[PDB]
Order: sequence, then C-alpha cells, then structure tokens
Amino acid sequence: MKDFTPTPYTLECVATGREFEDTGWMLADPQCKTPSLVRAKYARRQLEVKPDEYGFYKFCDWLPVRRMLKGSSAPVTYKSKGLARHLGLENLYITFNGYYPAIGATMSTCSFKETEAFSVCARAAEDEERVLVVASAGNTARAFAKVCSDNHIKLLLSVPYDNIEALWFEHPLNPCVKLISCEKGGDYFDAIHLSDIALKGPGFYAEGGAKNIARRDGMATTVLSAVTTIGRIPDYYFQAVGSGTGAIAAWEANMRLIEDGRFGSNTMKLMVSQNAPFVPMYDAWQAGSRKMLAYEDDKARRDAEIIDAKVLSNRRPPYGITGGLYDALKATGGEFFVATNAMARKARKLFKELEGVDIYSASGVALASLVNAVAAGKIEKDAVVMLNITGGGEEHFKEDKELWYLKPSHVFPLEPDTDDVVAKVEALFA
Ligand SMILES: Cc1ncc(COP(=O)(O)O)c(/C=N/[C@@H](COP(=O)(O)O)C(=O)O)c1O
Repeated sequence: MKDFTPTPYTLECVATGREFEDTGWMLADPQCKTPSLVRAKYARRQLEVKPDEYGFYKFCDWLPVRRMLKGSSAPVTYKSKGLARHLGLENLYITFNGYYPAIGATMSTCSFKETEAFSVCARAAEDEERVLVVASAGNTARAFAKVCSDNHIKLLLSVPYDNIEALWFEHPLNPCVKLISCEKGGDYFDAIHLSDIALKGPGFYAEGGAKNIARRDGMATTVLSAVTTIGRIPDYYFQAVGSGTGAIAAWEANMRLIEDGRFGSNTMKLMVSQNAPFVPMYDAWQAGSRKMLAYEDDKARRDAEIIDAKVLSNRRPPYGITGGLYDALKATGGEFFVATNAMARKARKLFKELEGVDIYSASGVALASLVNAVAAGKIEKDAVVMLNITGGGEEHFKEDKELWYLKPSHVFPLEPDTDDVVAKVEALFA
C-alpha cells in the first residue's frame, strides 16, 4: 500500500443535499423519504492520478475505498485510428475495458464490471462477518466471484440460470463464493428479486446495485481515464445501458471534474443505448416519463431472451429514482438510442476488423448507436467523442485456456418460498 490512506469523503442525499458521514455501507439517507441515491463528496477535490502500479486504484482519490486489493487493472483510453476514419471522425477516443494486452488493457475478466468489484470489495470492512449479496446478469458476477475468491470474501451471487455461461474462470474458485439462480426463463430482475429474498436472512448484507457509491465511482474510472488521457472533457459519451448505472456514474464523474476545474467546465452529452426488443428505458425516455412504463412481465422476459446483449435487460432499473438515469439524461442534454441484433452484430465485426479485438454484444450496441448517430448527422466531425467499450477480448483471453465454471447450489422458482430460500442460503455458509 506504500503511501495510501483510506479515501476521505462524506455522503450527500441527492434529493435534499443533506450531508452526513458514512457510518458504514450506507446505501440511502434514512432521513429522506422520497427515493434518492446518495453520492460521495470527496475531500480530495482535485484528482491526483497515482502511478501505474496502483492499477485500478490509481483513481483512489475519488473511490470510497478503505484499502487496496492486489492485481487490479484500470481502463485504457486511446485515440482511434481505424474506426475514426471509417466514421469520418477527427477526435474519437475509445475507452477499452477488457483483455487487449497490445494496448495495455489487462482486465482478465473481460469487462468494466471489474471496476465495480475492486471498488466495492475495497469499501467493505475487512473484518466484515456478513456475506455480501450481489445480483447480476453475468459480468458483474464474474468480476465479483474472482475478486472475492482471491481475497477470501464471503459472497453470495444471484444470477439467472439462463446466464450462468458467463461464470467462467481460469481456475477453481474458493468455496467462500456461492451461487444461486432463478429458474430457466427468469431474467435479471428475477435474480434481483431472489437476492432480496435471500437478504431476509441474518448474516447477509446487500451490495445494493446502483445504490452503492463504490459501484458507481468504480465504473466512473472509465471517464476519469478518458479525461486524464485526452486532457479535456469529451463532448459525447457513448455507452450501452441495462440499469444505466454507468451513465449515472459518467455524469457524476463529469460533475466532479467540473468542480476540480482543471479540465474545463463543459458537460458531456450522454448517448445511451439499449438492444431491441428490450428497450424499456428508451421507451420511458422517449415518452418524457420519469416513471418506467407498463411492461407485462412475461413479455419482458421473452424480449430478454431475444436480445443478443443479455446484460442490457433490467426490468427495474434506477431510472426514476432521484439522481438516476432520467435525471442524468435531463442534466446532460442526453439522447437515447436503440440497436437491433443485426446492427450490434455488424458493429462487433466492424470493431474487430478496424481496432483489432473482439467486443461483447453490449459494446456492439453502443458502437451501433454511434454509427447511427453519425449517419443521422448528430455528431460534428471535430467533436470529442468517448466510446465506452464496456467489454471485450474474451475470445482472445479464452484461447488455449481450460475454463472452470461456477454453477448454482440451488435453482429457485421465479416466485420462491421465502423460508426455503433463507434456510438454504444460511446453510450455504453455515
Ligand atoms: C459489458 C457490459 N456493458 C454494459 C452494461 C450495462 O451497465 P449499466 O451502466 O450499469 O446499465 C453491462 C451490465 N452488466 C450487468 C447488468 O448489470 P447492471 O446492474 O445493469 O449494472 C451485469 O453484468 O450484471 C455490461 O456487462
């Protein structure tokens, strides 16, 4: 840890501005009735990037961390040559989160959710005796499983049975990581609901999803990487969204950077995207509603089965909560896009051909939205554009590797019995 001290911060309730000390894992302001995110106010007002040996923690001034964990990697930002020329753009930057050693990208789990894992796990008390509970569509689960296994952190994952192929590892994991799943046909929110049932057990505590400032501020290191590389704040931020937490985080990073002052005073326009036919946040945004629209549960689950990008389908995202995605899009003058599977597949091929690495379908959704925005005349050719490639390099990383898969200890019906779930998860760690 050489010259490290725990990051100093307080919390602010976004709805009221009330400022208070984090007593430990606060996910909300107990004094605020309306649903609201809380947001860190960092005492280190101006960011000082630490040396490369800090890995992901080089951004620790604006991460709510009490220690550093070994073996982390930061996002990498570089100026595009091939893709930029294809799109006619003069100032296209790619922030790459995954495995691409030729550019210095060494996130071995192959997605930006590694930033969440290293941030959240370093916020946790090392003497913590409760089991951390995380729900995920796959990539967050893989990152947390690896970090928690390596660090002997007790972790209960809830992942849809249909998504467990995402839970691959180079070597067997420590038994301190256990998995439960909702049955086949269930979607990400079904796994979230299952995790809420498990959390009724004493001895378990919620990671909290978008409510966890460590998750948001970890993802925001993509923007911190881009701004400190470029030397100014981009005009546009492109990211594919399921919950929207990474776009909320990008906005929050932008606000902190403006307060720092050294990088300019402009606000990046958020350009977010979903994969048709699972586009409920797009639909709510285009309607002008801060509330998610009616969406029959069975139709939503079927739509989640159709999309290529299985991580972009949350029926109950942080859209309307104060500080959530509606507020972020309003504050940034943002826009919402849809990509079909066909567009995402074209984008994956385009990125591999012109930039030299494979990317996930979710990242292809983001790139497809950039292709479409450029074709629509929305992006001036000199604009500074940040394309957040949220996952990639899995094909290269897996080559000539024998993988081990984390499989569920229990699979539960979509509406499970509470006493059954609680007894079973208690026995997993007893
Ligand atoms: C490669 C990739 N790109 C984009 C996203 C969307 O992230 P968001 O900003 O939080 O919606 C994801 C989200 N993955 C999540 C779905 O998580 P989420 O709770 O929506 O943040 C998962 O792995 O559990 C992703 O894996």
